[PDB]
Amino acid sequence: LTAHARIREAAIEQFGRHGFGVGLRAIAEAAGVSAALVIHHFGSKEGLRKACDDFVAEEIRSSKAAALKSNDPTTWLAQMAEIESYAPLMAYLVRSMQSGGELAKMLWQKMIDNAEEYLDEGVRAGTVKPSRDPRARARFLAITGGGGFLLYLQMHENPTDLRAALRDYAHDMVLPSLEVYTEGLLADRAMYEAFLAEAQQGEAH
Amino acid sequence: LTAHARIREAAIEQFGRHGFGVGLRAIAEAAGVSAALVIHHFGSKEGLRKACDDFVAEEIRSSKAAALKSNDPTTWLAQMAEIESYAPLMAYLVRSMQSGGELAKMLWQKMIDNAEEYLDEGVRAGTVKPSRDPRARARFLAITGGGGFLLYLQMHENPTDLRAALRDYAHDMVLPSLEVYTEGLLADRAMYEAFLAEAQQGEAH
Repeated sequence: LTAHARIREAAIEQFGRHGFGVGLRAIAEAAGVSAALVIHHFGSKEGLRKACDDFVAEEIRSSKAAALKSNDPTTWLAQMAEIESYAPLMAYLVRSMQSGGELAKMLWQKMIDNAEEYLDEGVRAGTVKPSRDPRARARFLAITGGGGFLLYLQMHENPTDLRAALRDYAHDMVLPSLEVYTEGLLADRAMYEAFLAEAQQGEAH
Repeated sequence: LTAHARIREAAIEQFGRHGFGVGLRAIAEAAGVSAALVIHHFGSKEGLRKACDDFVAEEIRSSKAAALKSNDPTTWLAQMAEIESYAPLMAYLVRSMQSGGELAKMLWQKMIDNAEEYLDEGVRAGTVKPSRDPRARARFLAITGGGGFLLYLQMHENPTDLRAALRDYAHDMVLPSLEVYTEGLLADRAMYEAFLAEAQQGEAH
């Protein structure tokens, strides 16, 4: 019960730090239990990777949806306090794209589905504007939002002190994002109108 | 004169397709000239990489600034027609982050500076809203915008048919981006206000 979780916590730290070829012996050890107990809980190395994948998607879906269902900003500020505590996750999350094995591709797909889900939750709660194509919107925001942070750390000073990186992202990125996501960027619907027209005619014939 | 350019064109295609360990012999050959002529124009393999870096930054700065200085949308639609023609560039551009040698880090930094420059140009032209921190805004938009597309191709069906990928990005991404950049995303300045306050007090003491 707490046993499942301690093992899962451990694997995320190990897959984060040392990658996937890491020792299940080290995993059991970090966890502080037998290698056998680990196999009973997760079946294979694969079964453990997915159990970590699944969990990562859920920890951020539950975190985003929380921030989006409340129009109480103190829950956001509080949330941004603990930003450094997501380092163990993110670490794992980056190994996933690097080790871009289809097990990884199946994750971003689930995270995308999770983005649609909670953006809609927030639309319903009134924190986020409704969209003309929420599915597309979710996709766009996940690719850029996520691919954004990925790029942020490759170019960071210390690409492994995820705690630092996350702090520096919060400093660097939070404010201008909120600006663009609250005010927009373009000055009029000029270009939006244009492209829409080019596509509604494209749909017509 | 056209000689400099034909060599530079060739290196971009070769560094794009086969990476940086590629043969300067192959470069000269693709270009259709002697290996010696190539060395006269570019000095070293390094001097040629920077001459390609420089050029890539400029081809998109001149392309973005063009779209931003005009409030004529036909120049955008026309620009999005030729989207597949940027494949040779982008290809090179992705090798750059992969081969994340500091020669690459010095490029994203220049591209960022170029983003500030032409976002401001567009602010001046009235196509883009002024910002509270244009520098931060430029950064954010470049990290996400670029890191976005990078992520887009890793997860694409055929991560090497850059012509296809660019077509699919235009299809997938263009419309929801314009939506978010024209309408914004958040429903009120609630969260913007909150964070600003948390930072203007932080600046105070």
